Amino acid sequence: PRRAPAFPLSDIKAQMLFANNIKAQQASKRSFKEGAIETYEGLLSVDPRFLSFKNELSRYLTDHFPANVDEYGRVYGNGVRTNFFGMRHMNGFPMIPATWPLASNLKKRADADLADGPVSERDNLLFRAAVRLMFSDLEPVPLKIRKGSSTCIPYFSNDMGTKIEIAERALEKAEEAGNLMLQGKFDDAYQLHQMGGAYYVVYRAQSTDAITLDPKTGKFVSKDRMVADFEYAVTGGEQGSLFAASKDASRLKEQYGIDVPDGFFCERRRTAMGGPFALNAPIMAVAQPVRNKIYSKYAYTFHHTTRLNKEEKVKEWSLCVATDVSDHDTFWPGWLRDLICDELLNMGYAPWWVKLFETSLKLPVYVGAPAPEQGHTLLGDPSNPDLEVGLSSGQGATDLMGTLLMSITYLVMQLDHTAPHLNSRIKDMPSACRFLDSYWQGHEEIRQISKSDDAMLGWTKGRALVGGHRLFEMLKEGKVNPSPYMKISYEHGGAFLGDILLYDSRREPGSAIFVGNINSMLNNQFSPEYGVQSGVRDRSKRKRPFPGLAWASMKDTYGACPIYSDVLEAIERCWWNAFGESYRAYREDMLKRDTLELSRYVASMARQAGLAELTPIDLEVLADPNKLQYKWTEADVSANIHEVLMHGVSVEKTERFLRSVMPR
Ligand SMILES: [Mg+2]
Repeated sequence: PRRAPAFPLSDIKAQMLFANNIKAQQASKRSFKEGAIETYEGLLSVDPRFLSFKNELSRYLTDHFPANVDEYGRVYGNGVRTNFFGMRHMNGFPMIPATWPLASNLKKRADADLADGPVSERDNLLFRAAVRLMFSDLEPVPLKIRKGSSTCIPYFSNDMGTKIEIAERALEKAEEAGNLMLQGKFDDAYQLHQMGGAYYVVYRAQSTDAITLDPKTGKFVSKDRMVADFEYAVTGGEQGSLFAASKDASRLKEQYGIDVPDGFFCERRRTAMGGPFALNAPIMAVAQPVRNKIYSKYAYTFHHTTRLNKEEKVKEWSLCVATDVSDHDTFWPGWLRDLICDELLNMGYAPWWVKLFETSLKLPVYVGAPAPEQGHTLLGDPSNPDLEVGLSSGQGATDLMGTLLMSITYLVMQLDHTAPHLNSRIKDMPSACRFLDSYWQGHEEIRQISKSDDAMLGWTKGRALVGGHRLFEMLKEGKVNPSPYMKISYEHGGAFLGDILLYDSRREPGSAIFVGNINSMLNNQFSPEYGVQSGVRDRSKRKRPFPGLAWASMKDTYGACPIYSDVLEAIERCWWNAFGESYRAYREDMLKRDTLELSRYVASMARQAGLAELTPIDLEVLADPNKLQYKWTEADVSANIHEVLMHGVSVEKTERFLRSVMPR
């Protein structure tokens, strides 16, 4: 069914992937790298005290606060979803090997019984109606760029100035580029404007993963994580093998002389890709407006901020079902990519822009180092984008693509299993648009609050309600997959976008509340993904600019968790036995310190002023900028804080740009 070409770094096709500069050349040869993460200025994640602290706290919390999750996966009581062993990993040390990314997922979908394309005309109308509601009345906006950020594949530059340049030149030439593509001149478009090429794979860590304490042996066991080797990846699973990567860790001892206490492991690594900025810029100029519209006009189902921005919605429902989807990104269907491009064309949209968009979701992938001595290889031929890897993490609109699939998948799941009486409202595009529009505004008996693969499906009073309870029981039996498009089930310990839905004895949304997941605070504070980077001066270009500020917002964020205080105590205690020190004291100092420094950045903060006029979200963000990529967005944060992390291209230039792509 097609092996997918593969080229080594020495091949010319791989070489054209990196400009003739130092960073690019080094990015193409970066070999496997491993090392203890600097959890806080001065403390290494593998510091024997810290590990010790981790052992005591992970066992104490597990033992004093076992999880309260009923069989329908609702959490109640203490608000704990599972044990606390997740923190038992030697952070900056990965499982081995990381997976190779699958070149084609068509077979993965088939063997999992997911469909080829819409299974019925209704579904086809819906997916399509979504594209119309989402791409119709866009308003230009400044193109925003993250300060840390790399241009990726062609130049691997991080200088804002150069980024602004590339972006602007990209909005000017985006059109000759897409036309060259429309005639199949991918190489030209890439050589002349750096649009095309490949995504650059980088393996990111998942600091915490899931460890189990076997009672039969009293020894811990990690959740096996399957990964594909080269053969497996280039043949879509037809050949090669799929296996469990080793999270062992014991090797850290012979290799680095590092002490690995019992029951600690290498953290899992998930593939992540950076696309070529020249191609993403044309795409982000469309995606930011689209986000804007769906967070405004359809704010009901798509825009979420505070734990209470959520309860307001879930509280009205008579039955809330919290879903979970398996492997969202690698199962995401190319046929949806094609359906979407098709609709956009039908609605107007410059065909050169659509060509650009389709191509960004089919680009080759270049892998750096999934493991020691392994592959610096290009999967896919840039001359003819062919990959069907299913949704790249660095494509300009990953969140949009995922939200659009799914949002509709849940709808279909609701219409299919509970509201057949709604089917007659979807007869043609107009009625579909009219229905979907009504549905996302929360005006129907079936509702939804969702973001990519995280959702909360809802039912008010009505005919749909009795079905719904069936859907739910269907999910609890886990025997039949409820959708034709993605493998869906219920989340064991339902939560939406960080927050857990805490149910009382009643077991009904109406009397349930949304609290913060205490487990998260733990992950955040004792297993960050990245170290604090004292190495970099400009704290804005640091993965974790002001780790200290989190303390100023903990309360607001995790306060309602039933065990909040008990946890802070366990920490103070366990921390004391490992450092003869006071965490808190430790944290307050860090708070003062970053608070003070923060002021050198917010050019509007009276030098030694305080955190006075800042959002709890502002704090969490300045302490951890990812989140601006998966929880919140530009408008959720104050503007004074925004400039500290972002910079942009003139609204003027995007507007000129949008005019030429927009239908009207
Ligand atoms: Mg969830």
